[PDB]
Amino acid sequence: ELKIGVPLRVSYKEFVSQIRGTENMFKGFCIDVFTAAVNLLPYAVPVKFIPYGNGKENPSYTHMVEMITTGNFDGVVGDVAIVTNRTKIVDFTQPYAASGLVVVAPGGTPIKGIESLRERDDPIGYQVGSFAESYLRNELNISESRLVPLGTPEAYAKALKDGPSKGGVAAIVDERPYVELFLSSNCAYRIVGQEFTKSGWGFAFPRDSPLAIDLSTAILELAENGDLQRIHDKWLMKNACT
Ligand code: NA
Ligand code: NA
Repeated sequence: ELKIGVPLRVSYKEFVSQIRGTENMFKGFCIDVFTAAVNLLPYAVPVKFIPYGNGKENPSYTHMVEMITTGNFDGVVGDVAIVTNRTKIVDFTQPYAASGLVVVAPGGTPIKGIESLRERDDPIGYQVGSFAESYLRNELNISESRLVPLGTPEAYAKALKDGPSKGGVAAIVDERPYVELFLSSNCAYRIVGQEFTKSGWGFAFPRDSPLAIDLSTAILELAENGDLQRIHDKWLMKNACT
């Protein structure tokens, strides 16, 4: 029986959430893809889902994956970006979902994309517990003092409305999937510029886990037979702004 860490999300629960009144029961896009993939394997994979987080805010996804290395988890299943600092310590499947950082801002500001954001000294929103915090500091050398953690689409919307003057932000940097959910309920804001990273979401296992290999060929079967699209459309189909 594999102990599988699952992030205890407080927001964008379409991706994955703990079913209310349970410890070990989860639902969402990521759970459905995991389940569909495992069922395509020719051996049984018994699983216990173990919640990772205090349940008050989204957990550190990097610290979550780090629990595989200490042996606390046999695997992590969730909306987990396949980024270098994680791939060096655990083995991911190939991505089951496309992701990548975008800039979200109000229309017709000085923010035209990630480069404009770097040239300026405005405060930047990112999602609590995201790798995005680390990409901004280390890869793009953005100052720690500019970075504002936001937990939910309500907080996103408040931060963008208040703006830099009133303790909010000029823009938020976050993965496209959360930004698409955010905008479908908050059409006053837009993506400006393009995706400037392209790391997908994958299932995480210990270094040399054959599960990482096998599930990648399950993901190909899910892609071809159209179940990936079907499971996307079940959870994430939303009313667009344009
Ligand atoms: Na799609
Ligand atoms: Na549903």
